[PDB]
Amino acid sequence: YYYSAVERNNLMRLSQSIPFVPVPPRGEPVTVYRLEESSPSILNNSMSSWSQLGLCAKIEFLSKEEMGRRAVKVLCTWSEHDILKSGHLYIIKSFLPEVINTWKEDTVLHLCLREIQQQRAAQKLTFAFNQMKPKSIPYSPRFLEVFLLYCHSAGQWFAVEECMTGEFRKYNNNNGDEIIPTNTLEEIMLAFSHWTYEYTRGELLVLDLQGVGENLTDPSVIKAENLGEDAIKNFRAKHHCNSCCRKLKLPDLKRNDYT
Amino acid sequence: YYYSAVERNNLMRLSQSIPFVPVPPRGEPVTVYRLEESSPSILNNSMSSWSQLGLCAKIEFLSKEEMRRAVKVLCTWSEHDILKSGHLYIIKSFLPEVINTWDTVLHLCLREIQQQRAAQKLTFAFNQMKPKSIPYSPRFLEVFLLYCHSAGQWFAVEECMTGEFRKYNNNNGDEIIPTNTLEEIMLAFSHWTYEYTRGELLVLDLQGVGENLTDPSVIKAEEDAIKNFRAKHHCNSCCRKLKLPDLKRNDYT
Ligand SMILES: [Zn+2]
Ligand SMILES: [Zn+2]
Repeated sequence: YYYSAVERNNLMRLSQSIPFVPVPPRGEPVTVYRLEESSPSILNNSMSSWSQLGLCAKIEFLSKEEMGRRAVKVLCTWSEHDILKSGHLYIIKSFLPEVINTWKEDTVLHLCLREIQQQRAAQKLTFAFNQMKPKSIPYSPRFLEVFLLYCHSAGQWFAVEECMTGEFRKYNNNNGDEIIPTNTLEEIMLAFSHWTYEYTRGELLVLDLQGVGENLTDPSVIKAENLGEDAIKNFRAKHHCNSCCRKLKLPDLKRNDYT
Repeated sequence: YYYSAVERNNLMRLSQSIPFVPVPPRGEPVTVYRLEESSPSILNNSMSSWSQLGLCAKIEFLSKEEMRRAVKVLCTWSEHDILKSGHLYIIKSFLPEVINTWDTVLHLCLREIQQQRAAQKLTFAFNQMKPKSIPYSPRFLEVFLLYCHSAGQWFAVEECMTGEFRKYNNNNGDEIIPTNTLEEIMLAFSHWTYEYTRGELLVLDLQGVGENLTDPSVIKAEEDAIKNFRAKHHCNSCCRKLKLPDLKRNDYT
């Protein structure tokens, strides 16, 4: 008994240098931080603490288009521990160097942590809203998680979000101006903003509801204490309640806060 | 209905300058390539071909000792899980003197991994034709080629073996005196590869933990080191169980 020709052959092969042609670096090196939640199981009731240890990841810089504080579309090749979806499309957002000069120094980084936080605030409301809303209401609005990202080559901080593709429309804006809903999906969205104002007892109001269907993005959270006093008012003058505001049993907006 | 103080607070603090301190990503990310097989499930009758794609894997350095100079490391994450995550792996580089004797370090590597696989293949065959009498089944680990970005260089990666490590023979016919079965089989296998390969090859430097070996030395006859083993190897009861002719004989009778 000895080694077949097949065997003898494969072994002799190894003895000599076999070819080695490594495909080149398909992508750009990046590190990403996330806003961690105490108990995510119950979003609304949870403390938001930033992460200290950044995950290494890689993203291929797809387009040369900066749509706008613009944003770029990039592809996530690999993500450490799979924070980002290794194999899906993300949006990289950032602000203008001028809207930055309008400050607080080293602005860029902060600005991003704030936007990611503002969005998390919306998410908490959303979670709370969907958590205690009559089973009559079919659609549940939702915001995707936003991550802090740090580019090395470009050397700058960005906010990253799961990029969605589909029918994108604006349900209302930080001016108080809203659209006249048609489908029920449209109604719920518009009622939600009204809701946040009630729930938070006039403390906050989520505006700029936009996105594709149920999945929302780039909202705008407003505090009563411009956008603070103004937007909160226009919205109350402008807003037109609907089927949901009824079903949610929410008091009219345009009325006296002393009765 | 309204909202509690918990949420009121969490929600409000989210609107407040929460603190952010960037710790430097721990450990370094590297690129690993492997020696693939056209039929992994039959190492002996399968062709080996290097891969072109280098999947990323993050590792954490632990040790720094030079026991070819090696180093202990822990895989924390690997793309498409090329490296078992949360597993210790060893990274060996080449002795400074051993390297300055031929871009070469990269080749010095692709060769040693190529080498171990041949041994790996030979073991698959051995374990295949092995009688029921020989229970222990020698095994070689799979080695990978990786590229450190920081240290800017290439190295080999093998899983860390736990347990008492010992060497049964070396590339010089120097072999231990079997104190138990295992050792007999380990000494035999070497003899058996020379028989199986028809004197073409000899696997020496049999070392590792238990039946799990590593870092072998494979000799090709042209054949001087092959001389020693022929003179020095003493057949044990195993060589017999495998019917391995007496190495010290005539090649033309
Ligand atoms: Zn309403
Ligand atoms: Zn023998």
